[PDB]
Amino acid sequence: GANKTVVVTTILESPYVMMKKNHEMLEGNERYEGYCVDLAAEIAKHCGFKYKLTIVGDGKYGARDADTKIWNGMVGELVYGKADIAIAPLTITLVREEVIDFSKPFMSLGISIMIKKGTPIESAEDLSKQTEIAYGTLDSGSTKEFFRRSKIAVFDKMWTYMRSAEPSVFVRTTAEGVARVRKSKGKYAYLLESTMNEYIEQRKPCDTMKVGGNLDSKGYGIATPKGSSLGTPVNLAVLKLSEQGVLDKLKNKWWYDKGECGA
Amino acid sequence: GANKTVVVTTILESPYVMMKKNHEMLEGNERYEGYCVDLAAEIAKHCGFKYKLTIVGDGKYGARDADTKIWNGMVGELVYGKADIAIAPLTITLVREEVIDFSKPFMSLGISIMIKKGTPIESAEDLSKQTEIAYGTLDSGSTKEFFRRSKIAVFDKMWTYMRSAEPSVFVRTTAEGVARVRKSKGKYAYLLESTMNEYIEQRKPCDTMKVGGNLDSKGYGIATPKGSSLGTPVNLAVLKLSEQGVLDKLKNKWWYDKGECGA
Ligand SMILES: CN(C)CCNC(=O)c1c(NC(=O)Cn2nc(C(F)(F)F)c3c2CCCC3)sc2c1CCCC2
Ligand SMILES: N[C@@H](CCC(=O)O)C(=O)O
Ligand SMILES: N[C@@H](CCC(=O)O)C(=O)O
Repeated sequence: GANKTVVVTTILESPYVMMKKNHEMLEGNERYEGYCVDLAAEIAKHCGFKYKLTIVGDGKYGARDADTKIWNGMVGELVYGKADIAIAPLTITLVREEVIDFSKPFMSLGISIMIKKGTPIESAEDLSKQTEIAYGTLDSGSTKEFFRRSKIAVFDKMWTYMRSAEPSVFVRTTAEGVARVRKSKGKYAYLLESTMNEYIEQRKPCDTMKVGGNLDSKGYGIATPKGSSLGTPVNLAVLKLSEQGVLDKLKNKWWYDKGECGA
Repeated sequence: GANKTVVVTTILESPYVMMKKNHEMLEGNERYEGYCVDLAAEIAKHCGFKYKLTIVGDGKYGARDADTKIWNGMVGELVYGKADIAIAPLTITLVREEVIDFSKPFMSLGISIMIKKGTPIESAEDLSKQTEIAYGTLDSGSTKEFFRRSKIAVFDKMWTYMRSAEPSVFVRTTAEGVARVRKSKGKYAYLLESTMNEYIEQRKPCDTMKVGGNLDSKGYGIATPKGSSLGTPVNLAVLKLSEQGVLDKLKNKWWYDKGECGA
């Protein structure tokens, strides 16, 4: 019956969703800026809904605990009825597609390698054949799972190393992985999605680089709880925004117009 | 009730589906080879179905006639109940998504420019600012529609020219667009999807090139008639094949392992 305010789950991840410098001065949706802030606004406009942005409580993307089988992160928020829609850099994966609905992708990505500039690494193959430079991934998302599940020898070799490396190569947020790259003197490499990698490469201090090709190819989709009547209009909206070049415009705005490291 | 042989519609388009050299010697599905032949086999295996490959009668992707409102091509074949599934380089678009179901993409692409080697053209912007080199697109697919619908000035300028150009810049098949590039002495440029462009670039006589960036970003999806119970298992199969690197393997097989123009 009565339309209600749509509860949007998302995550603080640059440049998708960030607190404005002056957020303490602001209320509600106006506290945040970014690619997914703009995208939420476009989708809401095209679908005729009022919405509230909320940051996922546990600060995670979404993984199911192997013992409890409880979903955390934004996925768990959709699954347990805490949010109506996730509008974030949330990777489309088989295990997630089984439990939530995903629009067609609104952005493509692959897993990629971030280095401190001058690091003697060009590929995953380079990483796997050496021990001097540590490397790891984010917890509780699609990248860690990629390695954990991979039957490809190079990626199996990598996973075998990372899962038992000491101290831990895994980080809780993208910002911590980036900080580790910068602070580790070339002795840590970070495995993260190319979208995130390419953003950070254009931010001061301009000391990191994306090296080599992407290890996989895939995309982010807008997720809804399974069978939600939001799914259909939201998917049509993503296709429309795609076809109008709105998605390209937003990407240019937040990646390259914001570039700090040159033209 | 009783499972039946799934009727697959597809299109003869290199290197997705081609007649084997010795096809007259062969029967059924064995007449054809290609990326979508292999993909049909993987999907069928993962979904537990028997299938028949058939080439779309009219040799078109799919467009709705503005007066009759009748769909042609593979789309029309799904819509009118002539085929159960399309497994082809069929672009996910808003207008098609409204009338058929699409899996998540199994391959990404954008619109791109093919030139005869040495043609003084580097971008769509170059094409739009000149009259010496003609350019056009395929009929009855997503590329023509991109230009017809675009509010972006460069692409509106292009569309204005192409729709009234004499003789016609439009072609009935990819092979005819390619032949026109090769046979036109640098005086014709072809707008086609990057996947197709990149394949042809690696085929003898090795006289064409992809120039500049892609004009858009999108993907091919496996299409089913709207509400078909095939859609769910097929989508899960595409994600699984993606995540196993089967899609990457097939792309390498048909594009680059088949390369004729060097390493
Ligand atoms: C193994 N590889 C060869 C296959 C790669 N595979 C893909 O192309 C692919 C994706 N490709 C894209 O998202 C590219 N894309 N597609 C669209 C669409 F709407 F038309 F579908 C859009 C984009 C990016 C921009 C927005 C609109 S997402 C995704 C996959 C594999 C399964 C996991 C999720
Ligand atoms: N986009 C990823 C998070 C980042 C990563 O795993 O690298 C996900 O949805 O899990
Ligand atoms: N993949 C396109 C056909 C080729 C093109 O338009 O360039 C479609 O599904 O319509």
